[PDB]
Amino acid sequence: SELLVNTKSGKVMGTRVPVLSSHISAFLGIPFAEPPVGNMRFRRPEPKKPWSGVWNASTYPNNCQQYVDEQFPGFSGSEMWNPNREMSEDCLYLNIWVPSPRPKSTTVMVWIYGGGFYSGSSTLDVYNGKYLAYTEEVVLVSLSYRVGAFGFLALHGSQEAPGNVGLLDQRMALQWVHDNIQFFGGDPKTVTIFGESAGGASVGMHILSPGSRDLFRRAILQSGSPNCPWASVSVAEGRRRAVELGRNLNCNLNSDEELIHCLREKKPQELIDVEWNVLPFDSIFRFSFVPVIDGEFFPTSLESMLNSGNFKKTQILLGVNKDEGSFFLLYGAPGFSKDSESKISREDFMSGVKLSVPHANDLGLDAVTLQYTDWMDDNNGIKNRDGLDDIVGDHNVICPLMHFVNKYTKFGNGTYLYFFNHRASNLVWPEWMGVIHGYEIEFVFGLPLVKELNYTAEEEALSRRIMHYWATFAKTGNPNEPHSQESKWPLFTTKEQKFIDLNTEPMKVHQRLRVQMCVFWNQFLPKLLNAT
Amino acid sequence: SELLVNTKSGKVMGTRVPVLSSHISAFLGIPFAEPPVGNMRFRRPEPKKPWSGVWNASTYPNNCQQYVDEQFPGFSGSEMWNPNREMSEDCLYLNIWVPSPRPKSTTVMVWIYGGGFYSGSSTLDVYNGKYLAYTEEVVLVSLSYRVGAFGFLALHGSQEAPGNVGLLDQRMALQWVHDNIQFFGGDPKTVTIFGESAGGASVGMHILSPGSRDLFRRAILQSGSPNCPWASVSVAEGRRRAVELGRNLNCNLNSDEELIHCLREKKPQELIDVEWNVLPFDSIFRFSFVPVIDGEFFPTSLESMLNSGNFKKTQILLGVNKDEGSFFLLYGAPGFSKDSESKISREDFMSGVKLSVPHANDLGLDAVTLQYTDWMDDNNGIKNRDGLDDIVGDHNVICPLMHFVNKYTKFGNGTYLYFFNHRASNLVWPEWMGVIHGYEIEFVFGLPLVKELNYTAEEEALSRRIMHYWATFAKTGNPNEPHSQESKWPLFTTKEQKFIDLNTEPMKVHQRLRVQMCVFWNQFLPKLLNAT
Ligand SMILES: *[C@@H]1O[C@H](CO)[C@@H](O)[C@H](O)[C@H]1NC(C)=O
Ligand SMILES: *[C@@H]1O[C@H](CO)[C@@H](O)[C@H](O)[C@H]1NC(C)=O
Ligand SMILES: *[C@@H]1O[C@H](CO)[C@@H](O)[C@H](O)[C@H]1NC(C)=O
Ligand SMILES: *[C@@H]1O[C@H](CO)[C@@H](O)[C@H](O)[C@H]1NC(C)=O
Ligand SMILES: *[P@](=O)(OCC)N(C)C
Ligand SMILES: *[P@](=O)(OCC)N(C)C
Repeated sequence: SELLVNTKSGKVMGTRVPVLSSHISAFLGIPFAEPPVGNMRFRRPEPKKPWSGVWNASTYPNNCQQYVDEQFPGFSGSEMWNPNREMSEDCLYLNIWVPSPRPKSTTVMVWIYGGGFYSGSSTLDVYNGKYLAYTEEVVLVSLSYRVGAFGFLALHGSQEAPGNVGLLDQRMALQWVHDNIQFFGGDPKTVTIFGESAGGASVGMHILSPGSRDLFRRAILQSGSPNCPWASVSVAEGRRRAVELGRNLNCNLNSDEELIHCLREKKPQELIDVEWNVLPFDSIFRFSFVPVIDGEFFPTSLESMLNSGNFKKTQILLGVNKDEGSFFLLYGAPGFSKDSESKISREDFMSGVKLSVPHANDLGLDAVTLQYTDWMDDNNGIKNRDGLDDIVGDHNVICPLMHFVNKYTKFGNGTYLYFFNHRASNLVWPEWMGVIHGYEIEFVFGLPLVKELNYTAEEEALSRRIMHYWATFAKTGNPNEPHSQESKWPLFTTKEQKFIDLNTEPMKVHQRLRVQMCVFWNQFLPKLLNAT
Repeated sequence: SELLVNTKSGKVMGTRVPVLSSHISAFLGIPFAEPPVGNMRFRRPEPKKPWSGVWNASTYPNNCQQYVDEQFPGFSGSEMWNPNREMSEDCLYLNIWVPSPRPKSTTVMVWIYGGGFYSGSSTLDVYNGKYLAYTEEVVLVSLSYRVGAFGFLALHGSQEAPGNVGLLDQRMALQWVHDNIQFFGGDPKTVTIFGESAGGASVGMHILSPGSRDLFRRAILQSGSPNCPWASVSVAEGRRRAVELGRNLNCNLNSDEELIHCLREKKPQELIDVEWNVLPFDSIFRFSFVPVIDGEFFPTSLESMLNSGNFKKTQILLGVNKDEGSFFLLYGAPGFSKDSESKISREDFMSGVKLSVPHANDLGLDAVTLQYTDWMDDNNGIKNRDGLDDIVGDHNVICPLMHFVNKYTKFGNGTYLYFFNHRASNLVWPEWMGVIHGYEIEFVFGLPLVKELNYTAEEEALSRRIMHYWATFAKTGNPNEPHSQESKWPLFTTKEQKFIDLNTEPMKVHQRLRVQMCVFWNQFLPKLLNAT
């Protein structure tokens, strides 16, 4: 039967799922690791012991233990990102959508969810791989990985809680895909990893980490890159947060062994309840437990790896959304609310600047403020609002990515860059938030093709164009069809810095994505803070 | 006779001069001080001893000893600013144009020439007061003052060369006008001083200096303000330059008395020949011998005087030209030449940035470069040229003036601000230099009314409008006619920061003259240099 697949770990039985008047196969909740529970909490993942009998792969697995957004109870705009299955520490599972009839050896895409390394689920409605797998004839995998303290508590030098284990979870899923996807009709040597936000940064981190490079062919990064200021901490800072966590739970702090032991007796929600108290600054766009630059997973600093070409050399496709900042300003910054226009006073602008660049001294904040203020009109609340939006997105997403782009391209084999600036017509978040980060995912996963979801015709066209770009790139390393028309997505190069925008209008090519602001963020402001 | 005036210093006989098909009286080369020659070189001026008989005031006096521009021999664009009379240390004279028949008690305007405190002449063709005096029925005075080492060699604590004596020359001329202008039909209590460039800065310095305030009613400043970075040095820096000068002339440097004595035995041209070797930095827009903040003429620093309201409170009218920077880039910066378009490479841009901000460290130069570079297009030689033009003008003229404007207005009785951006149709300097500083003077002195000078009709209109603004302001403290139409030059205020532009188009009102760049120059860059 087409729903039964013998893998090196044992047999699995999937389920036929309907999709757009046809059907395909889905194998849901396949374990790729031992449950990281009990004395294995905080440990590196172990491979799943093989099983006899048939593993029932017909339903979604649990989601990992995580903070749950209750800012807007009942609001679909926020609820659509919360876990939709029971949370559990037993959560290391993957899901596979397979064209029907089963391919013999086709392109494979593996999805890595975002969520600030503190949240995320493989089972969200908007991550349903059936439309992509069916439309583009790819084998679609989504993995899972521990988040929060469970994934990234870092007590460096200890083997019980070394850090980065959520990243090692991702790699174990990629190892399982490498070893077994051939039995689902996938080509293990044509695997594209792709992810958004912290998943985009995760993708970039596997490009860098030597122990991950050989497990995939090429990479797509959306709204995230490994060098983002929120995506890693030093070994000393990871240590400090781990101790501060045990201090919040009245733990014995006399040794790593005492500390880790206390944290493993706590119920998961006790860890989640205090996770946010360990941050060093009053800040936005910063998360407690994130990857650590440990000298093992990352051999040296990200910047010297980027400078020296110490990373996988392949093709990449990556890009950003227009309004990366609005979500985190909405949730953490004074003056912004969901039900108003969020016109920002000059005082609230300055508070926002302080929260957005928490490591800066006063001279640095003056520089950021000068850079983003229209001094002909400094009390325009629209401009103050949009100015803060740009500050948060430039600093945390766009300019880190553009730095990564420019360093990668010197050594890589092909870079394609996009700027997604279409705002979906059925968006429930207020207009002032614009093209909100994560809201290209639904176009990538093909949701506008489902008519009951009330997208425009042009949005359906845009989704089909994006899905065909991502899948053609996965298959060939180039998002363009060889011998079709449609104006070509140009290669990003060191001299042109060409990119396209993605929206419902006929595509245009531009150059030097936000170069003016990113010279400020990537070159000037670091030198200023270094001097003061 | 109308050409004979008995003054408190003795009788003077002037000359009838023709002007635009009529005539007026001119009294040229009236001495207001003893010749500052011999052992009086570098000394404070002494008042002119009265004379018997009639002083022949029918011809222009000598000009003061000064550096003479030979960069473009024969070129009228430069030659029109050089001395047109014999140079001599015997040069403290003034000139008066008087309407005919002689007024009984009319508005008085006193002109102070610019020239970087190192040059200038009261007798230039473009300073001919007959058109203004005749057209606006004012009594027009132009004074003179020592420049160069002769005017500003500063050995503080010495009474033989205390500094600022060129400024004291100006004040002695103003004292003479105060005491005697009534006999020429002038109203001594309605005197307006006005000057361009270093003369504008001179005007501002008399506003500040307590010993000058009572000698005039109101003030006009063109393209200069007392706080300009080139317009003053500290007492220690003035001392260092004075010693460096004597060192260039093999002077005994064991004491102030030995040093001053050696400098007084040198012929004037020996001083001029080495004057430029004493500058501390490789720089543009900096001059060797300039006013010194001495604790007497200026009681404390200019900035604390401005902050505390320690200055004359009256009405002022002031403004700038659009392209303040081009002259000094032409003369001192690599890549600029008179006969080409002066498209600037990125290397020459950076050299220019270094010359323009000589006191800055590398972080500061990076800030200036970032601020003025279009990073979408950083190899456009037009933009690099115009960018450097703006750097030089913003830093040296516009943003100092705007700082002065904003500090003065908090305490003054009326501020009018202008932006002169008409380029004269008969300008011989190349197009890339734009609206060059000093080239509003000819409109102020009414030269477009002389038909043989080949101005357009509209330029003649513009000159008449400007002359009527300056003279109405001098008479009343407001450049607008009470009960005429013509859209009104608005008052500059702390909240609007309204100004007008002056050109041949129907005037427009704007707000916040170059506020974005001047927040950089006046607030950010000082705090950055202070921190590094
Ligand atoms: C697989 O598990 C689901 C979970 O309830 C169950 O409903 C389904 O019948 C199972 N299928 C089997 C055991 O074949
Ligand atoms: C990709 O690699 C091949 C061979 O390694 C090379 O011929 C080709 O030019 C590369 N493409 C780019 C864009 O570097
Ligand atoms: C005034 O001086 C000039 C200078 O040469 C002379 O030509 C003129 O005749 C003199 N007028 C007198 C002395 O009345
Ligand atoms: C000028 O001064 C007078 C009285 O000193 C005052 O009534 C008037 O308002 C002042 N004008 C301005 C613009 O300050
Ligand atoms: P991403 O993972 O999405 C926010 C939850 N972010 C850039 C951290
Ligand atoms: P100004 O006096 O004119 C240049 C000779 N300048 C701003 C110093």
